[PDB]
Amino acid sequence: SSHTVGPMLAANAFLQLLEQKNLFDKTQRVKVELYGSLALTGKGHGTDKAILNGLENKAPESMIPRMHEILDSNLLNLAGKKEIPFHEATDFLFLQKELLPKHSNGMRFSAFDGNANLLIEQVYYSIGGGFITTEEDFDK
Ligand SMILES: [Mg+2]
Repeated sequence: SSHTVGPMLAANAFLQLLEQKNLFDKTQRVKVELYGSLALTGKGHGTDKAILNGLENKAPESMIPRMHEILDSNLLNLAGKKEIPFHEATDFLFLQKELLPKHSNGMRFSAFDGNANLLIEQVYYSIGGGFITTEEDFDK
């Protein structure tokens, strides 16, 4: 909308951040948290498929079967590239009762190594329809 386009672009951006930071090779787990209006959409209403496909390097410019295969296999093909365990129950959260502060359409991406250590987290907002911004760039 973007409850699909912006979320997908944020996933693409997160992937590029992992490369820019040389944290991709260390990443063994990712977690996505949805807030406000994105969270209120709920499971299987676009935003989840948009993000999971975007974390596999699909760009807005098939999505629902592929979501199904990621959930069935518990493997996310990160960036192309590298298969990691993925468990929806712990790794993809719809936080319908919370808001990030700049805006309703908030999302947080996190990458962990194999020892449970947080490597990086990044907040993006989908700001409509279809642009994204980091938390840090929001006010500019
Ligand atoms: Mg499964």
